[PDB]
Amino acid sequence: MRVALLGGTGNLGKGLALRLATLGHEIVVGSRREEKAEAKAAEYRRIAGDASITGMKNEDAAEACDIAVLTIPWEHAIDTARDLKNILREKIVVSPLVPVSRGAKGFTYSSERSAAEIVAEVLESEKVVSALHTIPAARFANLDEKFDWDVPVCGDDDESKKVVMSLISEIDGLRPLDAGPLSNSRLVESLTPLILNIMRFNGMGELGIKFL
Amino acid sequence: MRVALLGGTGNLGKGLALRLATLGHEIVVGSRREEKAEAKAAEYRRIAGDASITGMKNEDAAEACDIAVLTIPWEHAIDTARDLKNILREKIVVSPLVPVSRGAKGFTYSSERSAAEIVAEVLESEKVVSALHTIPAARFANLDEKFDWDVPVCGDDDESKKVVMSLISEIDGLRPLDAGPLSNSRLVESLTPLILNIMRFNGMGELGIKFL
Ligand SMILES: [Mg+2]
Ligand code: NA
Ligand code: NA
Repeated sequence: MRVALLGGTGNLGKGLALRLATLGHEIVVGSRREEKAEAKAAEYRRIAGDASITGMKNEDAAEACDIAVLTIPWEHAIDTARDLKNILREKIVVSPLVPVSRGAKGFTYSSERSAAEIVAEVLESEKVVSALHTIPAARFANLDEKFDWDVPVCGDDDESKKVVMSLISEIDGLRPLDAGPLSNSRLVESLTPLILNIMRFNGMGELGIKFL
Repeated sequence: MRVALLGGTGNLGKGLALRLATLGHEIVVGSRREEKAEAKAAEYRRIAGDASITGMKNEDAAEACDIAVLTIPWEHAIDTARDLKNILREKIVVSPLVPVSRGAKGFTYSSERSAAEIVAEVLESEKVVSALHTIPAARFANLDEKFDWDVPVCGDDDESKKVVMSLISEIDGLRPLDAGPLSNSRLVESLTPLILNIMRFNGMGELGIKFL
C-alpha cells in the first residue's frame, strides 16, 4: 500500500520509511517544503537501496496515499491536520502524537483530551487510528538493531484499525495490540511521558514496552 | 524487615507474603478481625514452609510494621487510610491502588488526582510510595509462575522510595524502576486500565509490563 509520512524527516519517519519500503510498500515522505522532502527521500533510498521512497509537499503526499502517518511534532500537528482536512478526511490517518511537557519534576501528560481525539475532531474524521507512540525512534531507525516491542492501537473504525494493525505486524519486532475505541487513546499516549520519566530517573536510554 | 499487608487476604497480598517471607522478611497479614487474619497467615505459612507470616487486626499489623502495603480494593481505600491515619503517617506506606471505571467502551482512569496522592493527603504523610499496580495478582500468587516484570515506583521521599525499591528488587522476576515524584503516580496507575483494555480487546489473560 501507499504510506505518506507527513513531516517524515525525523527518526520515526525514517524508521517507518526504511522498514516499510523494504517490505514493498510505496512510501511518500512529506514535508512543508518539497525540496526538503525530496532530499530526505533521496537519503532514505541510499540507506534502503532499491525501494520506493519518494518526497513531496505534505499536501501532495496526503493526496497520493492510502494511509497518512502524522510524524510531525505535536506543537504543529493541529495546524497541519487542519490544512489537510479536505484531503485527509477520507483517508486512514495514524496518530503517534503525544501531548507531553518537560518539567522540573519530570514529564507530564499535558492535555485534558488526547492528541488522537483532538485530531479526529479537527479532521471531522471517523478513520483516525492512534498508534506507534512508544517506538524508540533512534533504535527503530537503525537497521542493525533488533527489538521486541508491543504497539497498542486505538480507533473507532474496525476496518481502519485492522488495516493499520496488519501493516504494523509486517515489521519484524512489532506486535500490535488492540486497545479499544479512540476514547482510550489518552491511556496509550500516556505511556510516552511515563517512559520519559523512567529514562530520566534511572539514567536509561530509549525504551519500548512489552505486555506479558 | 517487617511488612504489613493490610487487607492482604487476596492474591496480591498472597504473592507478596509468600515471596517476601521466603526471603526472610517478617510478614503480617492484616484483616478487620484478628482471628481471620490469623487463619489466612496460617494458610500462607503452609505454602511457604518455615517462614514468618503472622496474622493481626489491620490496626495492629500497621502498628507492628515498618512498611504497610495497601492491598485493599480502591472502593474503601481512602476510608481505610483515614481510619488508620495516626498509625500509618509514621510508617512507609505503599499504594498499588488505581481508580478504574469499567464501561461500554472499555476501562478508564476514574480520578482527576491519583490514588497515591489522595492517600498521602488523607494521611498527611510524606512517606507514601506508589508501587506494584501492574502485578497480575493470580499469576504472582503462584510460586511456579515464570514472569519478568518491571515495577515503576513513585514517591517524594527519597529514603522511603529507596527502601521500597530495594525490597521489590529482592523478588526474582521484578525490577523496580524510579518514575519520579508522587506527581507522576497518575502515569503509573494509568497502566492498569490500559492493560485491562488490552486484555478485553485482544482476548488476553492478565499481563504485566516490561520496558526494553
Ligand atoms: Mg538471587
Ligand atoms: Na510483527
Ligand atoms: Na528482582
